Amino acid sequence: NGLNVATKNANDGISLAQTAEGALQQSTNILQRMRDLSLQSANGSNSDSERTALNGEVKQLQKELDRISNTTTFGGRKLLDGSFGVASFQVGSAANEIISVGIDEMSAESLNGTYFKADGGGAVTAATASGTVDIAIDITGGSAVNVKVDMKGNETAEQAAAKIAAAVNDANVGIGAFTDGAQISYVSKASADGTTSAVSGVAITDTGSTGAGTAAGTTTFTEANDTVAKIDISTAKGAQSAVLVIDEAIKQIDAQRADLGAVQNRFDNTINNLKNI
Repeated sequence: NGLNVATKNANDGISLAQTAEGALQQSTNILQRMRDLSLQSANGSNSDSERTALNGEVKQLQKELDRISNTTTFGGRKLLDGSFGVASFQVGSAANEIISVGIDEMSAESLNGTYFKADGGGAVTAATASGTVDIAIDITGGSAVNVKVDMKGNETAEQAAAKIAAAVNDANVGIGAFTDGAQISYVSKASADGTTSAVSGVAITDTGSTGAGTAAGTTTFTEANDTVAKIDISTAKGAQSAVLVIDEAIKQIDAQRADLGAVQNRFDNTINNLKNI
């Protein structure tokens, strides 16, 4: 007795899981479109105006993520807004024989990523003499990556800062350097275990006594976390941070989808067993 009902319940569990998987497939594609807008905006040929327009599109996509999380439903229950929790499906003839389907919030606010930030200790100064600036980029768990810039000896502080920041970016070792006038700030990806910055320090030596000085270095990268709702690609720094947050958000949806896939197989097994009974 109860086998017909247990089988229907199981099949509803499958349908709910499929309903969630179809919604989350939409969300992943929206994040991919956001990630492409962010890579486009990071490009240094863009004016501020063009980055403002690309951010307008990202804002549309953020609203699409929130459509999906707020309207995705199975029967009378919302699946993705955080209110779902875990549904217990009664898939046996005895009381309290359950397969659970857990679905977490999947919205612009819940989706997030951790990265690391730092600011130079002070402004780059004018390079009044020609010669080399050495920058040592401290790789967490490896040695230093050493890069160089040649000052002509005529750079303003701002022009000297653009050159130092570009030497750092040209190394492509996981760190972005961004100017605001003569000041430099830094974004690094997380290390392999997610616990610290992939880059732990930036140390400048003004080897050639150019006058640029060494203040734009920093010993300290601190943990940062943004939700997908806080992403803003109207600056190159925001564009590059957004790519980092989006990779994490894609991983989070992927984990939820893999769980929903695996639960579908448990329901399949149970249905087969019930049939055999």
